[PDB]
Amino acid sequence: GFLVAAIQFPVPIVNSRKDIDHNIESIIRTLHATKAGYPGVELIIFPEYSTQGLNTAKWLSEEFLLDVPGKETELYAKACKEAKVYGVFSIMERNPDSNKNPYNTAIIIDPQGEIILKYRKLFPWNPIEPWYPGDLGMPVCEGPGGSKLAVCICHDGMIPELAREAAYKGCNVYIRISGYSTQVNDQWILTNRSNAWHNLMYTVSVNLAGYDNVFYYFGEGQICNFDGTTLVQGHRNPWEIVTGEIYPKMADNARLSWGLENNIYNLGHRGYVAKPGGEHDAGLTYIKDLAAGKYKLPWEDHMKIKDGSIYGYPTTGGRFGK
Amino acid sequence: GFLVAAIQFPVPIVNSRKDIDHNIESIIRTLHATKAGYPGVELIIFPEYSTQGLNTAKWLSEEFLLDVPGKETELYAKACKEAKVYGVFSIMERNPDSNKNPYNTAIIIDPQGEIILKYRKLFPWNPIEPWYPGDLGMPVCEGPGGSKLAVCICHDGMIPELAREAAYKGCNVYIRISGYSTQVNDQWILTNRSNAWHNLMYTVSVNLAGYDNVFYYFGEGQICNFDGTTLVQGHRNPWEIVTGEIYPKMADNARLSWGLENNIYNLGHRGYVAKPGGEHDAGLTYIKDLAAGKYKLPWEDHMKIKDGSIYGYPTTGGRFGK
Amino acid sequence: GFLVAAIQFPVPIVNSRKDIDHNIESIIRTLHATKAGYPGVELIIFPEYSTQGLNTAKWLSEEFLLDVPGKETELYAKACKEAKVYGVFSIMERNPDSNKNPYNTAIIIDPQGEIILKYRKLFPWNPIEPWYPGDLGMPVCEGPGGSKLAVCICHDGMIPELAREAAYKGCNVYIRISGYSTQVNDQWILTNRSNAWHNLMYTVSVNLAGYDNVFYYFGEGQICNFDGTTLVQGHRNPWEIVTGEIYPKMADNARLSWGLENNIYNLGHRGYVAKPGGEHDAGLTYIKDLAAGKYKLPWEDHMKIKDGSIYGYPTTGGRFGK
Amino acid sequence: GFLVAAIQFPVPIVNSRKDIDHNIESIIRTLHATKAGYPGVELIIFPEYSTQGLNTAKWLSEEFLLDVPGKETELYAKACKEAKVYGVFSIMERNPDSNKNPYNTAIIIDPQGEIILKYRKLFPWNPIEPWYPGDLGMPVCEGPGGSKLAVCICHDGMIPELAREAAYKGCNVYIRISGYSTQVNDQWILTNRSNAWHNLMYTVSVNLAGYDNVFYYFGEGQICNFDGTTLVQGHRNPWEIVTGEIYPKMADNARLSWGLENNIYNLGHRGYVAKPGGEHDAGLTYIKDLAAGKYKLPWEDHMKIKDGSIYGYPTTGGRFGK
Amino acid sequence: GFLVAAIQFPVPIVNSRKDIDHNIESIIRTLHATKAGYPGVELIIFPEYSTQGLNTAKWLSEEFLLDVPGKETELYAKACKEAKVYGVFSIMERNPDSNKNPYNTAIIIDPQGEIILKYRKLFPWNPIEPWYPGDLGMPVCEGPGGSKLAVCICHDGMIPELAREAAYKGCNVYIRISGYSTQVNDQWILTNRSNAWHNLMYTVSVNLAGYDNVFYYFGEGQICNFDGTTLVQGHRNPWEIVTGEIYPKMADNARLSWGLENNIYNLGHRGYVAKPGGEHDAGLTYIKDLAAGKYKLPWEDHMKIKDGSIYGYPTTGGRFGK
Amino acid sequence: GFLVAAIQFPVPIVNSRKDIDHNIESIIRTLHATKAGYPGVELIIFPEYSTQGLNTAKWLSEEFLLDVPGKETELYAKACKEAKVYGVFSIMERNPDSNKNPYNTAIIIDPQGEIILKYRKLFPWNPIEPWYPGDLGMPVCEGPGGSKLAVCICHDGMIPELAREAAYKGCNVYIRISGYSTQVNDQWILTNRSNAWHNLMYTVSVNLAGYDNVFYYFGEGQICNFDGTTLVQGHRNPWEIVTGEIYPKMADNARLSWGLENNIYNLGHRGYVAKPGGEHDAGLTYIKDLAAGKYKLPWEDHMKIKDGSIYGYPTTGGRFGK
Repeated sequence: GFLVAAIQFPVPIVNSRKDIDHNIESIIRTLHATKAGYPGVELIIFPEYSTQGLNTAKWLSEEFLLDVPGKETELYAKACKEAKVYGVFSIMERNPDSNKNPYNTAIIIDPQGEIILKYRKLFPWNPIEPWYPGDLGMPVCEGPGGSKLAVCICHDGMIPELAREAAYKGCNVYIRISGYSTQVNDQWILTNRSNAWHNLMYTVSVNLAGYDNVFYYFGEGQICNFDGTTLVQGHRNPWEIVTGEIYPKMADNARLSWGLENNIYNLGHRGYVAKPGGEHDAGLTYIKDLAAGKYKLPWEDHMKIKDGSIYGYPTTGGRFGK
Repeated sequence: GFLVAAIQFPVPIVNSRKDIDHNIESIIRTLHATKAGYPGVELIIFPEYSTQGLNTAKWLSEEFLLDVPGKETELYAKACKEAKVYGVFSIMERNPDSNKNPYNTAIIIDPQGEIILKYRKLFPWNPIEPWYPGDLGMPVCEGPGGSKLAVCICHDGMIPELAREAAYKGCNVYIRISGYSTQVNDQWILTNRSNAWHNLMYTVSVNLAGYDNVFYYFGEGQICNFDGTTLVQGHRNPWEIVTGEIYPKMADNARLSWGLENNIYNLGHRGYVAKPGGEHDAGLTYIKDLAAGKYKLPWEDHMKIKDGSIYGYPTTGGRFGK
Repeated sequence: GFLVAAIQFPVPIVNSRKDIDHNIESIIRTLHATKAGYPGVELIIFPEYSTQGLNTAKWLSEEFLLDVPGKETELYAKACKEAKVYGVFSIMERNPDSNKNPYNTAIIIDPQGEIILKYRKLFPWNPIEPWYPGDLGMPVCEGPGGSKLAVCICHDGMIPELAREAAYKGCNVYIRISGYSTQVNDQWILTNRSNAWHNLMYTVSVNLAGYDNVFYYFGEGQICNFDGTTLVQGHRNPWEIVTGEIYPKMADNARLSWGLENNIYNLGHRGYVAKPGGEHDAGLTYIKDLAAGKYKLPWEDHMKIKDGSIYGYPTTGGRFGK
Repeated sequence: GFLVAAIQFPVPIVNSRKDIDHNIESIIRTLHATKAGYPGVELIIFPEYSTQGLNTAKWLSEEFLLDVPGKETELYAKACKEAKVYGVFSIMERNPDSNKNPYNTAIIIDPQGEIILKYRKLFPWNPIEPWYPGDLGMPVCEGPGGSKLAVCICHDGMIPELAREAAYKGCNVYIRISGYSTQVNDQWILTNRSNAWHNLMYTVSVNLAGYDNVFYYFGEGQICNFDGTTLVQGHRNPWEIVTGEIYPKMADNARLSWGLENNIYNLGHRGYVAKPGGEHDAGLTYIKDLAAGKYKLPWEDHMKIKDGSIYGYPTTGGRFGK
Repeated sequence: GFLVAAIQFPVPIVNSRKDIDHNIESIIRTLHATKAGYPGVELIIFPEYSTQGLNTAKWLSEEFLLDVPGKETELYAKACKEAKVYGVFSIMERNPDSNKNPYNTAIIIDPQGEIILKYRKLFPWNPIEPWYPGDLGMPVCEGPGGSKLAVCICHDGMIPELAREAAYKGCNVYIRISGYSTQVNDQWILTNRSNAWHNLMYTVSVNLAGYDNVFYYFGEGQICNFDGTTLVQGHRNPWEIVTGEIYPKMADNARLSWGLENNIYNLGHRGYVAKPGGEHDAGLTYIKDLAAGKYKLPWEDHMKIKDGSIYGYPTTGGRFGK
Repeated sequence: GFLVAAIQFPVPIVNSRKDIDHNIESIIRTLHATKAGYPGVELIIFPEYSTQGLNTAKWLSEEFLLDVPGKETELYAKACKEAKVYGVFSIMERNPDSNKNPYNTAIIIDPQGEIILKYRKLFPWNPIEPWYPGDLGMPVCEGPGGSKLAVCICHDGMIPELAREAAYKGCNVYIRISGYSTQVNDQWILTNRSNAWHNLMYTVSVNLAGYDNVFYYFGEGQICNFDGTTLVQGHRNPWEIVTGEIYPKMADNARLSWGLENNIYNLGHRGYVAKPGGEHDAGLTYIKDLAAGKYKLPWEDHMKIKDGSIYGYPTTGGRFGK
């Protein structure tokens, strides 16, 4: 197995690129301090918004956007290389397409300083969020101790289909980085557990400590076992390092060995006792509709919130904010 | 609103058609007594295996199988008409195709005594259960108090895609009837909550009190709100009637009005704020595979349990256990 | 003893006087139904904003304000006389001084239909609430079963000095009516307990089920014993009636008999065992300051929120929002 | 921020001045052992009665009384200087006025070995306690990491007015030392939380492990955040060191920045939206009465426990015990 | 099944035979009211000291002692016959041997008004209680719904051997009536569970609401299943009626059918699988000693409390306290 | 006091003597790693089945059986000597009598490498277990920090008479080693607490992490105080080391000093206030029957499970498995 660490990082108010640089250096010191304090740690996870903070007046400006990769990711890579750990980082990424809004991005860097996974938030916390819908799917990569890692961001964790997709591609440790998991805290705890159980995989999840120079007790850290049991739940303190031992091969072995608990197999092989191989047609219209690009809820023509003019967003198209 | 009752029904050991008829009369008496005790109740729900019990040496025999509809469902129909309630019942159903095993079936009968929903368990609990995988999809019907009801059976409730399917078809009250959910108890409670939250719908779930003539404290009754909160959690007693008031239109209104919480809408309309209208393709390979009937986990090759041979079931198909 | 009921009343969105009259009829129907359902009940308590709702765009308009007493309170009076109960009601009250904003008012009406207590919210919830600070002090009246009742409103319950004041005037059952206490939920539960314990009195507290036509699971009902123990904690359901038996004389007897636990006596008689009779001056500067109208925190100079300007309220005084 | 430590100190039976000296040396070793084990600790807190034990047959004798300052406090000071920590100590203090009973005293010593705060219990746990009512008010001092410290003793923590007084004078970390917080344990936990929330400050509280050479599991350690959440609650073990990180400036910033949660400001500025500056008259009779030295409860002429002859104390005056 | 009720009865301070007669009438009224309120109830249980209270200055006087049977038990008998219930009552019983102290006695009266069980407290709560150790063993009687009832009193329930004895004689519902179990509350709850589990029987336990004219929230009501699970745990209210359905035959069936769980059988038949029939001698020295009347703890020589001298009781034997 | 450690040891599938040797070496490394990580630890406890695993196809074979003492115990002794700790080990012991089935054995080894306690499971978890009923009684030995140690195995902990026997012989720290304490987990937690309280002693209890190369989250570690409070409850992780400080002399002092709580003394001295010395006859038939070898339950002639032919065991006699 391996030791994982989820950092309840407190980000101060960010007003300039100068503040962004100090923030990056704070993350780096924290990474090193964590390896020093926990000599066995192999994976260190930082929360959503931890690089550039949460300044909604500036976060679409060019000063506030970074490239992935870029000079800042190289600094993170250098840190991961020196500390010899896998690290997970949150970056609001300048869209290579200058016409489009930036992405909300997560990267995993390995102990060699290589970016081995790049994920762009697939379901931007709408209507509040300006981030462009991610186009890299749900990737999975090799991690420490036999792990296959995947990451989702904030609201993404509320979508069980995304956890399934990760697992379907081999993920056995599903990471969630968040930056507003209070006031809907119960549902965050709930889905971290269900994402684990549904797919027989570990979940490791972290929330930002805070962002406003005042309150820094919004942080969360949760590790769930592949049976959905919460193995570790951090107390909520700024700078809290939530740690636990993970055994990816145990999740693998449960997937290989289990019968009654093997729901992920059952999904595509229902009733395999009565019908050799199981029924491969799950019998679900929404799956077929979603595959065909025609998912439509029966009540869609009667909805209220469907565009972001309740705070201020152009939803016809174009580019805005910069 | 409407008042729902979930019955923690105890079934004796079932050795004969005589015992099955006894269960039927006992269920009917319980139905009437519940209506008498709770004059406002509009929906009364009985657990999986409450009609025929769980005699695994006999459960595939003709003596132990019923037709749906048949004389027995007509008895249940008569009871629902007399009490003027909706009732949910479990029947192991003779397969009209004599080359296939029986189904594990649930019905909802209305206060007119008409069967308004027939559901055949899509995900038999394997490798222990020999039931043929269901072929009626996940139907939804009109229920009391503005509800759109759907029923799943036991193990079905572990599959989040199935809860999504019910919701997709309009369900705002998702019923789960269970027979031996204990020892998977934590995961049963968990998924009852996540099924509700993921889909912004109520869940109402019940487990059989027991089945072995000895222990009858396996019963469960759980009502979850559309935010995933457990509203009512039954005490575990044989014959316990777990009740709660349900407001289906409140769930409907959440679905029409909520933004960030509206995960079910977001699934099919990714980022309507940044992308015009939102993207309708996340790039989920498993959805495309499942839709196409080719869902295949990367590790299927090394799995230990892919038929019923561990329980001595034949592995080649056809009707068995007669 | 006497039986108390706290009603988790749901209020629709209120757009008109028509809707207000609807709430009034709904409250009256609920009052009668509660008496019918609980024939022994002697005190029925409705939440803050249950009469007029929480339309912040309209709540300061003449259409949305009532007189106390007026035709509407006479309707409530008639209901209490008919049901033979004490009732607690919330009314946003037109200020007779046209140069001042309306009050946030609570009344208790007796089983004779007489208003026996009128309280104007001493601590409006700022900066969001525009209500004029109350000018009737913290009154106490005779209630059922040997009780001396007092009512505070919402935010008022966060001020321990106010609970002390009610006790000081004889209160042994302290009622708190609330309208949007959620998100301050932990602190609401906490202070309901501390208000009871600090003063050796019961507390009975209720929160509105909801107010926005969508979510009605914000309701709370809490009854605390005079030792601070929560005796009854409601489930959160719209329309839930939270009930409990209260024994006011037991609190009186604790106040007369207890030694170490008698903190309320000790406050004004410090050390009667060492000093003859006890010292009546602890040297509490804030008490002397507050009494003199000069309470001033050392950090007031640097405070960010000291008027309603954040919500766009005028800062110079007088009547606004008409 | 800074690390605090609350020591669940077990005191053996104390029969002589010789025992008192051994006890002092035990406290000192514990202080040093704590700094060694927790290199970052800046504040180490010892419980009530930890210096002289709890021998109610001898505790009024001259052999058992110490001066503050005196040779024993100099030993504590020397320890705090060598370890470079702030320390909090409990001393039963000989009254400089030989006519009067001794005080129950707490001191805070800084890393320079200076006594920077001296507090005498204001509300002696009557009727059991012989200690003279304190005459030093509720002082506040500068502590580590931007803290302003204040201390109360045992029953004092049950009086919210004392927590308010500390806060009013700038306290942002309120310390409570106790020596009998079992059997009324719930109320201790409760008030540590409410004292924190009511005033937007941290509370750090400790109870003596035991005193009778037999049972040493009465110890408690509790750290509460300024929102009233218990951040750390020790398990109850003798010698248990309960630690946590405290961020005084965060409490300060909440006091500066918050609106809805700013109850301490509201107390003296009620309804400041409707009335510029708020109403400075809180409308509370007991505050005015207490300021004028005429606090009188309505039921005072009917009370039982008002003097300490239920165990044995002369309440007319004079000196006794020595 | 049968429905049981445990009454959290409050007793006033008892100063006279007049007060005792008052308690008797109050108990009888409560018995009838319980039957009226719960028409299905077949067993109604009152706490220890509910007849005579807990006046320790008077409790050994002739005025405070009753005969069993006597005129007072005949009153209780009449009530049980009229209500057609089984009732459990507590009576401090005059010892027919004038050279011995009175007994602490419990009776069960049947729906015919016959005393069918008389039990004298085997383990008086020492050193506080002066009752003569009981001499009727642990009797068992036929109760409602296939039950075999046994009663123990207060402190008795702390002795697992006594619960074993009741079971050994056939008991499947073990009743415990208590008078001041608080402050031993955790251990009372604990042993109610272990007594059930150890012996595969239900336990039904009640504690007096209070006894001192001031505090009446000491009441407890607890029903445990034969697996040790708490089925019902009362709220603490004076007059609270704690009810639950009990299925004695289910316990009987567990005892007949269970293997690994059948600890009560295993105790007397060690290893029937390896040794033919099982060994009937574990080599338990304390059992042999206790049987022989020579149970002696290795440390008895150094024990501090072995008589009632701490409470001022005489230590030489005979009748006292008259 | 002293520090104890309970090791949630994960044992892999064991197929040969070669696997047994690797397992022994794993235990030894774990012992050393534990002393290194916890320099103050004096007692390190390994769970049932940790030496030879749980291979029910091979565990009766000569290859799988060890002698006590033997070369393997000498390796454990050498480890305990080098690490200077007391260790507790589980060994399936070859019966010196070749006619009889092997024993399920636990040993305690001291810091000198001497086996100071040897216990053979007295009540073999029947009917599943082949182990011969133990013949060494319930021994007690001197341990670290003033402790008197005793051990029981798995199901033995469900028998309160065995805990009593240990205590009766001086035990003040009662150890339980288990290897299947899930699915009856509640009852394990329950009895660890009751065994402690009933006898005024500490309990320290551990369960095997797992055994099947798949699932290793069955582990448990629980330390209970002599009042029955759980002081430490481990999270369930493979390799988890559950530690706590134990103070045996405190248990001793409670046994010497306590009155109301002294149930272990009361057992053999009931009602000692009324009757000098107490009544030495406990009044219990089962105690006398058990001492005389004639323990017989009233329902014994109607039982089902009484021999192990439900899995496959010759219960007439002889030798089988090898």
